Amino acid sequence: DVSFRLSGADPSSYGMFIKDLRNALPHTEKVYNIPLLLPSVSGAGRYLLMHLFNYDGNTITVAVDVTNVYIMGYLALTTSYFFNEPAADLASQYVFRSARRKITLPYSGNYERLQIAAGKPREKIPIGLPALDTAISTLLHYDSTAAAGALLVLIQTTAEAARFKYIEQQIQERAYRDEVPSSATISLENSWSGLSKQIQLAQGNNGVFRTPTVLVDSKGNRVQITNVTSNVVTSNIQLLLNTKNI
Ligand SMILES: Nc1nc2c(ncn2[C@@H]2O[C@H](COP(=O)(O)O)[C@@H](O)[C@H]2O)c(=O)[nH]1
Ligand SMILES: *[C@@H]1O[C@H](CO)[C@@H](O)[C@H](O)[C@H]1NC(C)=O
Repeated sequence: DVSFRLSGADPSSYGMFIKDLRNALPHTEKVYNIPLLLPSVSGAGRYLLMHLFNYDGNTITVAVDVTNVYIMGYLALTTSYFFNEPAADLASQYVFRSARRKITLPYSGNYERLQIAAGKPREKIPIGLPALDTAISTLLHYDSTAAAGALLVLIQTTAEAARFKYIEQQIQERAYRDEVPSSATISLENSWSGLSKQIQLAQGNNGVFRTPTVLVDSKGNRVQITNVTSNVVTSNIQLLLNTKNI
């Protein structure tokens, strides 16, 4: 299990959390020096538990599928909550079995459904360490509309930061002040599956992508990533989604 405390949190302690999160995900192989997540893991070993503590010291435990870094559900006091999707239902067979009750959220965990439930796109939801503290607080007490927004914050500040160093750094910049995600941040999130695939295909193709991946740079301009020498590959992406899961 991996842990993060918002009480006394700073950029360094957050960086240590994201390092721990990445380090927990199992892999046998690296592709261009980037850990390749496993095709599958059977049983309870599929799920990583993250213990998160808000500034007041209250906690949730979040279940993460170690093959795809997807959040499946979370435990808050004696109640578990899982996304309304088959992978989460399966997870609920293995984690938080001790919960007194299990609530299925009224949405799946994909960004599109969460944004609909929340009433707002990610572009307009501030992220940062204060926002993460707030998200943990929200998730302690069931409100499905508020939780959707909280879960968009939680997913970006854990999973997406684990996937991309750039996103980790963006959250570190927002240690004491929230700010809506940069356009480049959104682009990277949206491209993780595509990049993961092309980096794997590039082995066998001299490091050249079969199909370019289009991103937005931090300044605002659209760029094409065509091969493994790109900074996105050498110095940003930290985890690859297995092509078996794409
Ligand atoms: N269940 C779940 N879906 C997620 C999570 N984080 C991001 N998503 C996103 O929702 C988008 C579409 O995912 P898909 O529904 O195609 O698997 C992707 O960006 C995917 O990564 C998460 O933590 N849990
Ligand atoms: C490889 O990527 C680099 C960095 O963007 C670029 O300058 C170069 O043109 C690319 N080469 C090929 C063959 O795609």
